[PDB]
Amino acid sequence: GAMGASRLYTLVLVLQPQRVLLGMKKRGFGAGRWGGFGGKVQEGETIEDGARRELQEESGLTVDALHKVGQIVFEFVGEPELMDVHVFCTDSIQGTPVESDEMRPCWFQLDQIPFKDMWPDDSYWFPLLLQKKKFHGYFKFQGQDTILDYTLREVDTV
Ligand SMILES: Nc1nccc(-c2ccccc2)n1
Ligand SMILES: Nc1nccc(-c2ccccc2)n1
Repeated sequence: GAMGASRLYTLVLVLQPQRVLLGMKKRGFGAGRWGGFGGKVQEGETIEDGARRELQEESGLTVDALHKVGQIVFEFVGEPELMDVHVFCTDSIQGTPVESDEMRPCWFQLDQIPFKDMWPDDSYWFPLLLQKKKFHGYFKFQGQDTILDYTLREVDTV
């Protein structure tokens, strides 16, 4: 049948030449895991403006520009609505990261990416982001730990 309907999300990775900024989610879905900054796109809001807003809300940072790097669709067994996640990166940040209600930030050196405490899917697509390759992916999860199916492809244009 038809693909499930999806909710539009953004995900932002602050990626500098030697380090990446990650936030530990403090509560709720995905609590305890390190990852990028993001959330739901709002009505009338462009995707990139939503990405800027979520980054500012969750880390306090503003950015000059955001670069589109990928798109990932997430499906969770038992929930028919998908997450349609537009992934961005930036390397020019203004301000300092601050702990928010949602996220506790730390910088990680790029030879210390904490995959064991990140979402399982990050092990597959984060290496492509680091190579400056654009990608489309899909991950079907049972709960928060188990991947039942995934697809991933490098693309020329996100
Ligand atoms: N790495 C990962 N894995 C599963 C889900 C997500 C997600 C990110 C931003 C917003 C909503 C979901 N991210
Ligand atoms: N807590 C939870 N569990 C499973 C799925 C979801 C979901 C959230 C937003 C959009 C699509 C799915 N949320």
